[PDB]
Amino acid sequence: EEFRPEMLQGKKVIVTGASKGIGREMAYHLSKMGAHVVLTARSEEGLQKVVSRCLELGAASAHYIAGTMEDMTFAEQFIVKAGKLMGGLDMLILNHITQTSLSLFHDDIHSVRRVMEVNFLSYVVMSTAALPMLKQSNGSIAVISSLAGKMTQPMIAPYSASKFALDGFFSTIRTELYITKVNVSITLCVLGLIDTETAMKEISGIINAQASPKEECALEIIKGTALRKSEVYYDKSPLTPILLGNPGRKIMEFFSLRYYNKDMF
Amino acid sequence: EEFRPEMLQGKKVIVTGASKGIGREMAYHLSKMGAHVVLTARSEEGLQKVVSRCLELGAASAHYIAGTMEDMTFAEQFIVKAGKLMGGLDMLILNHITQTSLSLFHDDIHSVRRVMEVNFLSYVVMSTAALPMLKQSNGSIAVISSLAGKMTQPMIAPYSASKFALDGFFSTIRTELYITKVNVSITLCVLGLIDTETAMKEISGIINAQASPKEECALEIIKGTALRKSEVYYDKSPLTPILLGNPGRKIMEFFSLRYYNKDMF
Ligand SMILES: NC(=O)c1ccc[n+]([C@@H]2O[C@H](COP(=O)([O-])OP(=O)(O)OC[C@H]3O[C@@H](n4cnc5c(N)ncnc54)[C@H](OP(=O)(O)O)[C@@H]3O)[C@@H](O)[C@H]2O)c1
Ligand SMILES: NC(=O)c1ccc[n+]([C@@H]2O[C@H](COP(=O)([O-])OP(=O)(O)OC[C@H]3O[C@@H](n4cnc5c(N)ncnc54)[C@H](OP(=O)(O)O)[C@@H]3O)[C@@H](O)[C@H]2O)c1
Ligand SMILES: O=C(C[C@]1(c2ccccc2)[C@H]2C[C@H]3C[C@@H]1C[C@@H](C2)[C@@H]3O)N1CC(O)C1
Ligand SMILES: O=C(C[C@]1(c2ccccc2)[C@H]2C[C@H]3C[C@@H]1C[C@@H](C2)[C@@H]3O)N1CC(O)C1
Repeated sequence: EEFRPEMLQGKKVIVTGASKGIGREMAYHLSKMGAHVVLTARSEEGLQKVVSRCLELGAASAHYIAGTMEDMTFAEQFIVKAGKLMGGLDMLILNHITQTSLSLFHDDIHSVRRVMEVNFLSYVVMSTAALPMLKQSNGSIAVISSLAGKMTQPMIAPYSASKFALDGFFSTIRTELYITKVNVSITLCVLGLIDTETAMKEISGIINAQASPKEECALEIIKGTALRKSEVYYDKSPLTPILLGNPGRKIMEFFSLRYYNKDMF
Repeated sequence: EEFRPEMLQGKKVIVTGASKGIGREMAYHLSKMGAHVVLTARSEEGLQKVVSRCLELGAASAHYIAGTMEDMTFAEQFIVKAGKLMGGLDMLILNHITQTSLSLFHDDIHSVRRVMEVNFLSYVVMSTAALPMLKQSNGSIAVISSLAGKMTQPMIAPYSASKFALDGFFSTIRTELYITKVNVSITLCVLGLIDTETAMKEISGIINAQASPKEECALEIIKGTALRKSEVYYDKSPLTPILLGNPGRKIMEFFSLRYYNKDMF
């Protein structure tokens, strides 16, 4: 199937980490598509600014809920308030991440605990809290990851862990949903370097690599999620999907089901 | 290069989850090899029994420290007491896991936090706490994972997440160690279905597949770790390493280093 921006006309969509970066570019894109949007981040001020440009762009409705995804209760509550506000949920975009600086891992157990709580746990809390509305609407989940969630690079050990943890968790859910004949899709978005101000500031004096436009990235995420693709690759190199694709895993995963007692699902 | 049991004669080795299963079989194997051993699990009684058979088998010294790896302070303290007790550390075997039952994921969030703390966080705490002794001894770390830490299967979503999180974290550490010319090796052990009573009980009425011997598994883990192999695959099928090997990732990981400022190391 080929994408049409009409696929998101009047659809109820949640976007995390929407104050800046890819989250913001996705909000703007959904707006132009005529969708109902609910945004989140910590900065109330930041959210207000994008929520204003959202309606200005063509959003069917635009609202925001400020808060920290470090707090699991907020993550669960944000989903319910947003579900009420839009009268259901069609697409859930899981984008937010806690601050990460590129440094060779020395210690800081609490930094690693924060990373897994924000980057990983909140995503499971939020997806669990959203799954009934998504079940009704036969909707989707966009799980934002990176190349570092499919492969290893130095100076991002806790970050890689959180992104790998998502792959394990959500790919399992995706299979479970499929085998229990539930039409809710899970789209894992594997991204390369994106030209967001935050990344550029963080790689300055460490990584040489060329970034990709945040506008084209955001659109590709929405496109793939709506087109109900299991995984979406967006990087400067055209070999990234061939190299990171893991067909062997796909084969292995398929035959695993053969050993299961069919009564289980 | 080929393995010789003399490679572990007089070596100071830590084993987690040593009261039963693969942990226990590894303790016994190290004992027969003439190594100094320190074991852990929650059951004081269980540990005593294996620590007795350990000396009886030929262990250079055998000690135990009971406790829950759910407690991050214990995890770091266990490593220091054990380091004192053996007068250093050569090999650190990270084996323990919190209880997991095969069920399609619903809403047990506190159980996911539990799985991530035990199965993943304690491993990072313990490896961080052990790394200086390992740096001095030019030693190794054995990170016990499964096929489910390289690929996806239904009914083990939080478990897969924790095992994928280890892959991301430790493979990063391995690269960091290598680039900073530190001779401490990280061996990720990817295992298939093993003859442990615990596994056998958990798959009953869900998975009908052939298990592998816990004795040959444990030995293969010690063998690979000592031979300083990056990853060790142990499963009934001989195609499991070709299928789960991910050469594309290996390629990608190498070229990533090209974009880094070498002086940062
Ligand atoms: N940028 C890249 O080059 C790149 C590359 C590959 C993959 N990715 C993935 O793309 C996604 C988006 O990245 P980005 O470039 O948009 O990054 P970004 O500019 O740093 O955006 C992060 C967003 O999350 C919010 N946030 C941060 N901490 C939070 C917390 N504690 N609770 C709630 N919200 C929080 C931020 O707002 P507040 O600070 O106001 O809270 C912001 O809106 C991430 O999942 C990232 O892993 C990015
Ligand atoms: N068995 C298989 O078929 C299989 C297959 C693939 C991979 N693996 C991997 O192999 C490793 C060993 O598995 P196994 O078969 O030996 O399992 P097992 O028989 O269940 O052993 C688990 C061990 O961890 C200890 N433990 C459990 N909860 C703990 C906690 N809260 N704090 C500290 N220690 C705790 C247990 O002792 P206490 O209960 O007394 O605390 C026991 O000694 C695991 O990492 C597993 O992922 C196993
Ligand atoms: O995931 C990202 C982008 C980031 C990064 C940038 C270079 C190297 C590792 C991580 C940026 C810096 C940190 C970690 C992570 C996420 C964001 C932006 C965070 O601020 N990449 C690019 C690579 O291909 C996968
Ligand atoms: O990791 C394991 C063994 C276990 C399992 C058993 C079948 C399916 C999934 C998980 C056993 C049951 C649970 C989860 C996990 C670890 C142990 C033993 C735990 O008690 N496998 C075998 C597969 O190839 C990877």
